[PDB]
Amino acid sequence: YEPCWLRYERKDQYSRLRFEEIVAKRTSPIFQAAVEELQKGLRSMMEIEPQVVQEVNETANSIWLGTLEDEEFERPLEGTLVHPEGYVIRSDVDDGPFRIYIIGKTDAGVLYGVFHFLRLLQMGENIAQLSIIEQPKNRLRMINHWDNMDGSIERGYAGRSIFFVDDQFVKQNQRIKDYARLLASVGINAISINNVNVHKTETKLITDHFLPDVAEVADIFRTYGIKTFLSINYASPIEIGGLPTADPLDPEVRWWWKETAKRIYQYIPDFGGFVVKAPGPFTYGRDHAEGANMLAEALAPFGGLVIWRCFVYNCQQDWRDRTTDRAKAAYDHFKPLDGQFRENVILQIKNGPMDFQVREPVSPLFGAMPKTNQMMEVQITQEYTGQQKHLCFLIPQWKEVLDFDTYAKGKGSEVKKVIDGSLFDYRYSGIAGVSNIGSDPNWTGHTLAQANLYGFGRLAWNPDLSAEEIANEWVVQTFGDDSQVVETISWMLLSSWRIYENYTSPLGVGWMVNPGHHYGPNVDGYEYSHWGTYHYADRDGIGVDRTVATGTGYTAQYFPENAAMYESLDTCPDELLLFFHHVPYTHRLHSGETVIQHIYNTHFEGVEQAKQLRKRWEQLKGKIDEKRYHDVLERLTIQVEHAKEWRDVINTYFYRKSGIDDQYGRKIYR
Amino acid sequence: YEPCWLRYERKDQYSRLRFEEIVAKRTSPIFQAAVEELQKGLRSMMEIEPQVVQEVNETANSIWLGTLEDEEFERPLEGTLVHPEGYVIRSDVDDGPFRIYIIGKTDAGVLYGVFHFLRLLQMGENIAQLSIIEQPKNRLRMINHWDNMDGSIERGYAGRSIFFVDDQFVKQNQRIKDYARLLASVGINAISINNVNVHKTETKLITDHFLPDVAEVADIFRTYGIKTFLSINYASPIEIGGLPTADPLDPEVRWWWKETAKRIYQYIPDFGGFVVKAPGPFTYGRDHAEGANMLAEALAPFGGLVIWRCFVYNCQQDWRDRTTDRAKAAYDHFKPLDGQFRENVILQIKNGPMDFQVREPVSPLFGAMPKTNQMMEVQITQEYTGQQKHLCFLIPQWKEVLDFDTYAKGKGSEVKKVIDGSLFDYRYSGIAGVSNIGSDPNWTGHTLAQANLYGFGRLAWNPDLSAEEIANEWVVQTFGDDSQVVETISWMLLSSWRIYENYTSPLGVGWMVNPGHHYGPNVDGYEYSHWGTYHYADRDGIGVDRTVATGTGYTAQYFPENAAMYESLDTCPDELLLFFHHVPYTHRLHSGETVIQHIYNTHFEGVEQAKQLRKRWEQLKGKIDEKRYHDVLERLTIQVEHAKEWRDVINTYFYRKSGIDDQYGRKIYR
Repeated sequence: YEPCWLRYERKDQYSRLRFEEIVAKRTSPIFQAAVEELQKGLRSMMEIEPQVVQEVNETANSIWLGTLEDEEFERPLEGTLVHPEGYVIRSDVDDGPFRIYIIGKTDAGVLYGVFHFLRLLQMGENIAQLSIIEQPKNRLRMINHWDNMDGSIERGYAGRSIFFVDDQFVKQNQRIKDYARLLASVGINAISINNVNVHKTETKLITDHFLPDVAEVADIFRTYGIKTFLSINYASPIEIGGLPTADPLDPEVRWWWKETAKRIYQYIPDFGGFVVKAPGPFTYGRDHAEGANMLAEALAPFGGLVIWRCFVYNCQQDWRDRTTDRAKAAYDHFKPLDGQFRENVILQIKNGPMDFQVREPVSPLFGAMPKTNQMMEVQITQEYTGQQKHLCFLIPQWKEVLDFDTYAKGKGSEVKKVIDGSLFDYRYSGIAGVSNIGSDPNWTGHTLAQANLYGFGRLAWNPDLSAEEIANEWVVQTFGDDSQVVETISWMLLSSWRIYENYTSPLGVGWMVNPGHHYGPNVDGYEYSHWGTYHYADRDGIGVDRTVATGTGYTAQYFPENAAMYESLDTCPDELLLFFHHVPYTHRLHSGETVIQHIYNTHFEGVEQAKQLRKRWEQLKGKIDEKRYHDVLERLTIQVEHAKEWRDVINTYFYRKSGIDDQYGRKIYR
Repeated sequence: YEPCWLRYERKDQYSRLRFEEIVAKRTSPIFQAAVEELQKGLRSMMEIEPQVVQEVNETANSIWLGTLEDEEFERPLEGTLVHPEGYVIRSDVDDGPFRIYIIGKTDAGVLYGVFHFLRLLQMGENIAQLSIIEQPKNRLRMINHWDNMDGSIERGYAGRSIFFVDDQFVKQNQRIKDYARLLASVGINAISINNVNVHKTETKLITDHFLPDVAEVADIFRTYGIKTFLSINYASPIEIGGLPTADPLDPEVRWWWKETAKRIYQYIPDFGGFVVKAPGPFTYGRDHAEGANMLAEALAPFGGLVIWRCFVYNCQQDWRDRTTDRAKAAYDHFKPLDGQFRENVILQIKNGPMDFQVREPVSPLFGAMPKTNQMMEVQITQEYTGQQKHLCFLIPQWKEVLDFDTYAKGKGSEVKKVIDGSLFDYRYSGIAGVSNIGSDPNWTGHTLAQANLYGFGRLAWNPDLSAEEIANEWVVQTFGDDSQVVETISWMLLSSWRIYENYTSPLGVGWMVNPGHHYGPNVDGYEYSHWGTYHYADRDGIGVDRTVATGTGYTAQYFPENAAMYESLDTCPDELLLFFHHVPYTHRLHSGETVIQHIYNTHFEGVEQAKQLRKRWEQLKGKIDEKRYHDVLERLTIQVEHAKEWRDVINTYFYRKSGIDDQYGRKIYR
């Protein structure tokens, strides 16, 4: 498999460093991982093999690794560190030997500092006078795996599970170690290794039969500062506990979970906790607080956390009833429960109120629960964004969500401030991303999708990083510093999401995908289903009326500033118009386009743009190794051909329904 | 499991017969099966146990079983028998002991005669003066199973396979024997036990590893006059033969199949042959004649037959191209090959040119290949006709197909005359039906679906039987002779197909089903797919233009009389209008309804009719055992609720597209 962004490509003779020793003040597993990474990077890039020592040699050029407590003289900069995972990197200002100090608040801080130092070297930065201080914004920077133990991965487009096979754990762990290195390099500090939809075999991950293996995996992740979590089956008491119910208020059920927690911590002392998708609490007339709190109480004595997913809605909605709105479900179910959740419970909410569509407005829940920890869930695997066949760099979208001002406490109440816990002083909060990896040699199916995993980690560490700099870092580390290569791949990445949205669902209405696998155009795919995902297109217009005045009243879930913006047909942003209003095809957008012509325009032009992505990539031939050049070219060609299908299906569907021809007379099949 | 129509319900004291002996002139396995059936029927119904003897006792009331060669005095009636499976049943005209003679041309004839005699008793017919002669019209009266060896049944809605489980054959064969009795009772004389889509394990049914088991099953069917067939994987030479190709012209491939045939016949001397769905012949640039003839040559020395399915079409068609027509594919691919097929090859063609839709015009291939054996394939399992949740007695539809005059040789060239071989003097021909059975206790999922299997056999024996008499026979044997019960269930059966069509796809255009499982409404489900199943509905009209004048030219595949009827917008029957013409919603049908109002009418009224089916059944409570009463009631309620979904989805889709309201102001959801 590929090293992804940790290539540590050999430098030319004019870009090397002179170091004789690495001073490791600690011998903990995390320090060993940090030292090993430093040795690997310096050897591959610099062709040097500094000796690892435990005390500084005042006359040797060295890289010093330690925590504040290991310092001889604690300087002001590192003295300002408050976050456990924070660190400082600074070059000694003396005129003698060259010394680089990597000072972490804790061991994990040293590890992240080493990765940062190595990132600087891969990017060819001048490290003669460094003065860096970094502290992560989000406490939880997590990855959710949807891997099944039979090897399949739900919504996995990059191969099979690297964790399981034949209802067992894989015997080889070398790839898990390399995966841990990739995650740690971008600051990811938490991971749930199994599908949130817990099946028969997976339910047993919390039993003695599989805990030894879970512990072996946790041991590897622990060395890289990563806490391990398990997704659980709420009905476990029944399925494997032999109890007659799973009711969270049943005494025996409560005790069963306490005993289960105790058992897990005997194998994994620093177990992170449970990720829960939920026989469930409502099966017994209990609410989410009662259901989550029961699990929270079981984990409390051990410091474990309960990550309760808010992806709850009536999966049996009637398309006939336009008064019911799936988009309102999450808020209506959890908002009223604010303040009733135990302190170690974190509500995990998707970026949008529906289901990871190419574009969805921000979930109203963010900013609405001052007394309840919250963390956002984003999807790295491209379920509705191309399935790694189409290129789609998700970082720009995630920044739009993170930078969305909820106005919960007036201007300056961005989503990022909600989930980083600063706005409401949340004890536990952060962000989680659904893994896009698999057994494929390139890990992500589409070589360029590696940028989404890298980018997720970067944003999790600091949401303020620009999409531009994240793309630049990833391209340089993965493909080198040739200015043409960097500018071209960066442009491809930065423009990809808009290009894909252009030829898929219009103006934020979402969906229009084939049911089941969710890949490809099918305008009415779920239009008459019971999933609550409708566009209501007819011969005169299209869109969901989510207004308070005449619609579902969904706009009222936002604070006044945003509620008013979406409520008004005139101020509602074009990009989300059809998610909030039902309008005639002739309605004029802010862009000046009628709604119907906008549909035609973006679909015809989106294909043209996809062809440009391919053309620009082809111009890089000779500057990229043949293997990756062809791997990506193959996918770009697949993208162009499928984009044509998206364009024609959508254009024809709307021509057949609206009867309005393309303004420019471009080809729409009858 | 249920005895279905072979209930042999105990008669009252005033409806019995007096018999002391059963004279069995032969001891062959088929004769033993016939005698055993007679003993079972007479004991259960009459409460008598006649002694089985081999010579007539001139003073005893007896039932005589034998072939012409066993007769002491061959009377004129039986003397006219020419078909091997034919028989005569006649009461002796003497004034002494009562004697019933069941005379068959061959042993199988005696078996079918015994079932006929027993059918007369179940129906309470007066047998004092019988004079019956029966000869089947179709040489092949076959059942195709789509069972997989893992237990699943493709498009199976009546439970799992009764033949396989865990990639093995079931150990218990008692149910197979009872199944054979059911099939033989209605004259079915051939069966293919495995799915036409042959997977990995199933490919091995033609190898020594599974042949012993196949032989055990064949032994059971043989006792009931049923020949056994296997569906084969055309690529077997590669998958299990170790050869580098499956090319029918490759010498080694040809020899491999010859050796395979030889091996099979060593286990099953009377093996029927292969059913083939086809790496295939076209994979090597060979045509269907070359591909089928190679297999035919392998089976020829043993008397085996090759049943070559004509379900061939470009499963990668472009919806954009309205010049290509999937409906024309079968005819265009096989018509030109007429006269190039070996004599033991039979082309199996579906009743329609598409894929078992509720209504399709007759496949043009019937009547178009004078020099090629043909047999029709019908689908008993209700894939697109309700999946045994909705009631749908298929006999009326099959009669419409069988009675369709192709005019191949002028008036009187009905499809039934094509497949019974009389029109073109086919050596081997007939009809095959895709099994609707499964492990469910009632065999068919829907108790009343038992009528479809029964009815298939009756029509296979004699296509001239009316739907009314077939329904009457089935109801009486299955539910008794209460006049209310008979009239009610017969009415339900006879009206079911039209009722289901009423709320599904309109005017013969077909489809409008959910993709994948094919159950339920989804007007645009496959509308933009590559399967060639389109209705082309837009804001102005709907339908496929299959005319020669302006369309695909599909009408030209029929002989002049029918081609002209469909070609003209004015003469084309309403029931198939949208299959042949693209028309405006305002187009006036022969019924006087505009096309759009017809859609609304049949969908609103179809639901009303479904409610009536349920109401009529409820009125029979107390006259049917509680178990079956509730089993059927449960399904009828499921039908009514789903019918409402079909009605509303289709009505709303067309209101949204046409903008034309229901003439009567009935409820159409916006």
